[PDB]
Amino acid sequence: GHRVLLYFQMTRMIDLMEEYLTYRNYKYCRLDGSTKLEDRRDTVADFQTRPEIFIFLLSTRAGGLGINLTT
DNA sequence: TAGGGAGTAATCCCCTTGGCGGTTAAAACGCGGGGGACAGCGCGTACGTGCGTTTAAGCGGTGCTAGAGCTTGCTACGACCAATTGAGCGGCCTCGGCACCGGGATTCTCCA
Ligand code: ALF
Repeated sequence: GHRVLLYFQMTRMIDLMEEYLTYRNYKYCRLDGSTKLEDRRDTVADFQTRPEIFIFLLSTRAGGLGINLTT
């Protein structure tokens, strides 16, 4: 039941990672420096709202600061 | 020895292209007929050809002097730059010019 944050230094890898995560059955969401600011609010609030999501795919720099991911 | 350039990838703002939907106005399609394209014809006059005349353009020659083209000397003036500011650009505001509409009046066409 360990909801989990994955940090990447490369954007192409977090693409490949969700190809793997969609080959498996893992429910995931994504935040990186290309996501637009309202999309960032929504994904952060989505992951922090509903326990259904398993993996937060998460960029090191854009996702590394300021936000709360305490769930 | 160190500073700043080379490499690279993430981050995030700007902006041009493309699609969806409607809807609506302009392009496409039809067809009658008219009148303008155009061929065919007559004349006449106006332009090309030819011949004799003249006129003056072009070539060979002489003489002159203006002025283009070059050298010299110097100082005036525009390039140059450091210090100063105010003219002119970028952003923001608003109101009045002008357009667009509607309906009543005058003009222009075309057929009788
Ligand atoms: F210091 Al933080 F999010 F960790 F502002």
